[PDB]
Amino acid sequence: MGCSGSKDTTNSKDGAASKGGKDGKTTADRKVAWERIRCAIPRDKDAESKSRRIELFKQFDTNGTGKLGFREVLDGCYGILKLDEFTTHLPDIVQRAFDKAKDLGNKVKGVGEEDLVEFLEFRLMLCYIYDIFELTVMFDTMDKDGSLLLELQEFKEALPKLKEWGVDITDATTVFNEIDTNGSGVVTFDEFSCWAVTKKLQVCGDPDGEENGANEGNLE
Repeated sequence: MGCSGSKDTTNSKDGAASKGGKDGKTTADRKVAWERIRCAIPRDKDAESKSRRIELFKQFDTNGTGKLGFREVLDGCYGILKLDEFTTHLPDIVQRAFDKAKDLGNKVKGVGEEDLVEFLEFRLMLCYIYDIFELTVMFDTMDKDGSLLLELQEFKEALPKLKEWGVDITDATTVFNEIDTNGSGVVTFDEFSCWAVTKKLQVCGDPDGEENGANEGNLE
């Protein structure tokens, strides 16, 4: 049934490998890029953050609307921020960030269900990315090399280390089962991290822009 494909390479019933064209990349390259990015992407709504926040916003909002969606946002970075260089295939990274952000936005407070992102939900979105990056770069090292899976091993080591990150999974084993959904025996970065980033977001989602963090001072 047809004959004109000649011959080519072959493989077995599995191929957890990739080919970028004799490129190559590891913590080294991932470290320098994430270093410039991390520096660009805010993480504490500081003076430099507030400004940038408005800058990048006016960017995607070059159409004049104030109500952006996902598709428009995706291409925005995918074409401007160009996060591909560092992370291989990140159209999904922003996808999950845009979705959750919007939803998680109302839940806490209440502004009505919609589908677009506002200056507020936008701030939460960026946070998702920034965090998701810290993890990947923080796991690849405490984990294996050409791998992206997690196991009870890095779990007990990351459980504590994670606590420092900013979140507090408290109960571990119980969570390992929750985040899990394939029923195999392990969890992938994007999954384990999702639980982290999100949490760190619901806890640090506190609208600062003011002065009311630590206590005022000593009493007696």
